[PDB]
Amino acid sequence: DVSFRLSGADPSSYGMFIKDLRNALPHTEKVYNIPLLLPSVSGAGRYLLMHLFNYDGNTITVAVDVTNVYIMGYLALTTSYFFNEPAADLASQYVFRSARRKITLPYSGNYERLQIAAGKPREKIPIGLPALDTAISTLLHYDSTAAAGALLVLIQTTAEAARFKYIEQQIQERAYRDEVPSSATISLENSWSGLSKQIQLAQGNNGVFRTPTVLVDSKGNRVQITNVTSNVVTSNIQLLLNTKNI
Ligand SMILES: *[C@@H]1O[C@H](CO)[C@@H](O)[C@H](O)[C@H]1NC(C)=O
Repeated sequence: DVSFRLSGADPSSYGMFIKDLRNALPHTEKVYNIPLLLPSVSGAGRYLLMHLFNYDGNTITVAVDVTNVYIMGYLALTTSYFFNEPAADLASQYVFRSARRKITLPYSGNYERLQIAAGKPREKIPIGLPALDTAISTLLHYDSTAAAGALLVLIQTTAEAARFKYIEQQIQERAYRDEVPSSATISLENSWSGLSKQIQLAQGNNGVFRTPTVLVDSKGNRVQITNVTSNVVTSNIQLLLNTKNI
């Protein structure tokens, strides 16, 4: 599966990791040239395992649902941790079975619940490769409040980077220094579902969205995406959540 080593990591090798990750997610069709994620999968095949090594070489393995790129849990040494979610729970039936013990975090994994558990919105959580290296370290040794914050960083530096090229780029700019995410980045992260959907709906509407998706650009300006010619569709978005999951 996909490995990433923070020791010696530079924008080039991170880009290689994000590409491996995108390439590990299965799809049969493409919609306007963007890989479409499957409606569902059955078995251990529904999950991808990422090996993340922090600067010092200590590792966690993270489980990602390959149909929506959600993190469902992770393994840290002999302990597995999963979110307080039916899906997450179901996932524990296929990975990290050889874990000595299994812990279930008090909270579910949506960005909103994790933000509460962490005690802060992600508009204030610095992300980047250094932050990812810290996140990894934080999850090795249990603390659930710390973990909520580290997961928000991990999700943004992996799942969200995979889904959007602009975000993978933001993280590359923060390869040797963390910075909180731009509003644009937040807007994007929040618009994945809608965008994935509106892009799929335009196949029978001449490339025009039933409903326009509102974002903020790389400077605080609210803009509307009405059709697939926009750069967010042509250049930015790299994966589509199958509408059979929206
Ligand atoms: C399509 O998108 C372009 C570029 O974003 C925009 O300028 C144009 O007005 C849109 N066309 C329609 C018919 O919505």
